[PDB]
Amino acid sequence: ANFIAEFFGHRVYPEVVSTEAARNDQATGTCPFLTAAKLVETSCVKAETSRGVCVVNTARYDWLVCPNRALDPLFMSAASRKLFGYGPTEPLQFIAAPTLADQAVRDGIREWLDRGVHVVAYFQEKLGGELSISKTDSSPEFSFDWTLAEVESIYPVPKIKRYGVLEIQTMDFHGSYKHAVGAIDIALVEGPTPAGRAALSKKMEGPNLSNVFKRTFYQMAYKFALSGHQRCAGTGFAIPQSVWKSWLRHLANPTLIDNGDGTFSLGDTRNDSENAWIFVFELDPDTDASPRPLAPHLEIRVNVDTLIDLALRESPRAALGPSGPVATFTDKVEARMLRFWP
Amino acid sequence: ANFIAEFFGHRVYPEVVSTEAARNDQATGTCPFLTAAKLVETSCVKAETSRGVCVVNTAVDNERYDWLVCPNRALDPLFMSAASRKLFGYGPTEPLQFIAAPTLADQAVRDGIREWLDRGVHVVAYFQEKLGGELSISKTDSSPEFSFDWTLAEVESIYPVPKIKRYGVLEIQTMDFHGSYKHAVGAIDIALVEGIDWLPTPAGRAALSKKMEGPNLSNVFKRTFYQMAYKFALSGHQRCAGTGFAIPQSVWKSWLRHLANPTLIDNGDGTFSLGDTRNDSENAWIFVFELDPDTDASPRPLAPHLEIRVNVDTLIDLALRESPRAALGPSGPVATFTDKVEARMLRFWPKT
Ligand SMILES: [Fe+3]
Ligand SMILES: [Fe+3]
Repeated sequence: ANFIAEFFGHRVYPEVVSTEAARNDQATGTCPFLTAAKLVETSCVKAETSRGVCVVNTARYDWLVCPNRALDPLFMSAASRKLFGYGPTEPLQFIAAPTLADQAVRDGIREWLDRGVHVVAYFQEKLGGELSISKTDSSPEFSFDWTLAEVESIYPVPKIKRYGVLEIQTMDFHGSYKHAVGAIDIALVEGPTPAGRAALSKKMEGPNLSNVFKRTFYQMAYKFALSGHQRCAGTGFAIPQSVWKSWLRHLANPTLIDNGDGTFSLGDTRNDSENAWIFVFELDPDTDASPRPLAPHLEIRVNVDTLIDLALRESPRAALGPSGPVATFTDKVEARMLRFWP
Repeated sequence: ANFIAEFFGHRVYPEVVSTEAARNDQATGTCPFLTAAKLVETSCVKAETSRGVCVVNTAVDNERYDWLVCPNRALDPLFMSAASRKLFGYGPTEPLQFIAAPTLADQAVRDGIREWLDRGVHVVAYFQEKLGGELSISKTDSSPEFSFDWTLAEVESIYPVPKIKRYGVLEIQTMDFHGSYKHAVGAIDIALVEGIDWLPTPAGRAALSKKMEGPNLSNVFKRTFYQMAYKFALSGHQRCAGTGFAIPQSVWKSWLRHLANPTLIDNGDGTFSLGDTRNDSENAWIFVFELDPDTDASPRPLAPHLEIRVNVDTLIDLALRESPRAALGPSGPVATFTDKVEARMLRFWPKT
């Protein structure tokens, strides 16, 4: 029970990856997803209390902890193709706000725009910083974890054709990582084993599953509403299979409709004027090469009226069953009063 | 420009309440609402860092607002009574007695219950975190766990066994702060014991109430909406009599923005309703109270000046359809956003 799954982007718990990349990344202390995004060596921006523990596995499900771990080229492209109306093959390139500074990258995109390549610049907390929609007297401010921007020009001045937003869902873990991260620290410095791996696992409590959908729903329901409209191309939510299972509860376990393509959809999409997406990805796919690529397991097109109806109409309908938790709640009360009886 | 508004249930910023109860409660170090709820004297359960600071005042552009921070402050007999009448469908005059869960250990209290019940007095028992502990509805195949800040239980019997007819749910919204209040608490702490004489208002009070950060306005409605929508859907059904949310005027003003500034219907009585609730199946309520009404009562009574019967379908529509429509305005924040992206890119543009 309870173990660190990845250490600096490389597996450790079920399979212990020790490749030419995994050797150096661990020692130098580098989260590769940021380094690949930029063009320069950068560390996992977490505190030394919970350093390279970018992914964690408990009783057997993996969980996403470092939001920077979501920066997977294979996932980015996959998600962006559905947010902006792209086909499977259309040429696609991603930048990152800070890397607009060097001439080499700019020459590349100029050459790319000329031949019709979809150039997308992304903005993220530790990269180019993240961006927010303005407050209004009738609507609130919202921040995006990822802001994807269809670049169309960078020489007269920066100009963007359209924009998408992606939201990355991370998990909390009650206690601290300091014993687990502390134990594997001395092991890594100078000098797989059942005795050694047991120490790196035994230290931390389980997931903080209390808020997995409670904190997310509103901004999701809200940001999904803005998706198909007003130079906003689409809104997506990125979640691991672990979190999707939890989500199915709050959504009264529906049945996804499997479209012609490798696509599923909540409710009827046939004529949907929004562009809302939920991407369920696998943390450990069939392959085991380099850092594990975040493959899209499920690509779900959301119907906002079904998401609201399921979450807030159909779900509490199941809670109001004639044998359900609201009918039997009075019993919990009565039993608790008994505790006080002399 | 941020001050401690209430110290141990007594005002400390706008006007200095120096009544007899104000002098005792603070010096003894007691949160008086827990003391009243129990039948034992009890201190504010908050840590030595953010001690008896139960309410906080901030500037917020202009006008200046009061925020609730100690959830134990909402334990106001007058409020709880006013609120519960609406949840259960009690008339304004019917006798009503409230009894905290831990006080069921006493027999003299239990003998009181038996007496009231035989007279036809409505006996409600409540379950709050520090008091009787919180209560939760259990998660199923198709629904999640929820715990209620206040579980209001309509007692039906007590002698043979505990029996309840139906239950109410009251939820209290508290405001979070950025930094610790320890610098402010510490300064007022030294002043309280090491120096007699209330009088400290200009140099003394302002400094003691300084070193304080503003409110975390980020989670004001977003963190509460689902919780609310879901619990509201349950309100008029299956032995759940009703469910209410208690929020200060300050938070309410903010809640209107998230709801696209809707106009409230005016019922015959002193209630308001959000949307048409004439044939409403649920029993959903929002209770807005003033923290500082024009009164000089030692601890300020939380008098709900607004009691709003909610239409669940209306609540959702406004929060999840109308508000995003505002955001998608002709020149709104969604249209304008593309400019923020472009302006940002310039901050990474090559120079020299
Ligand atoms: Fe990382
Ligand atoms: Fe208090």
